[PDB]
Amino acid sequence: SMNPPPPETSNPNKPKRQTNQLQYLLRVVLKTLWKHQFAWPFQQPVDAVKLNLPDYYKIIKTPMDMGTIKKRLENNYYWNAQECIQDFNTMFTNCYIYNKPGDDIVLMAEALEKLFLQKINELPTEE
Ligand SMILES: Cc1cc(Nc2ccccc2C)n2cnnc2n1
Repeated sequence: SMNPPPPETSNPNKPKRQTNQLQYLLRVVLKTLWKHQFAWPFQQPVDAVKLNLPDYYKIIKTPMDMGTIKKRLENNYYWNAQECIQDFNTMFTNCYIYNKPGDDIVLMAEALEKLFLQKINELPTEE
């Protein structure tokens, strides 16, 4: 029923890159999803105490959220775009696994994921 420590967002010994694909993931992908009217439940780690979800972290072992992704992008945490893309997909998948079809939170994730898929379809060529 307790919250775990958050996912890692800083590690000075992890090698980093600044690339046009990662720039796109922040400037287009993250920004598009973040400003959406369904973003709010996804803008920070799931607070299982606040939301009375005592079994959430019993079930979900790789938590992920856009707050974490935002910090990772803004802090240059990643080596490549696929790392970041995986974080988004983990976020959506966690939601789908924990909840039931047609749940409000699932419909919200589905709408964000539709936008996500469109932007990723348009992922720029590597410079
Ligand atoms: C990503 C996510 C969020 C929530 N609940 C929620 C609702 C409103 C505001 C904040 C939060 C964290 N979830 C509830 N069950 N799975 C969930 N997944």
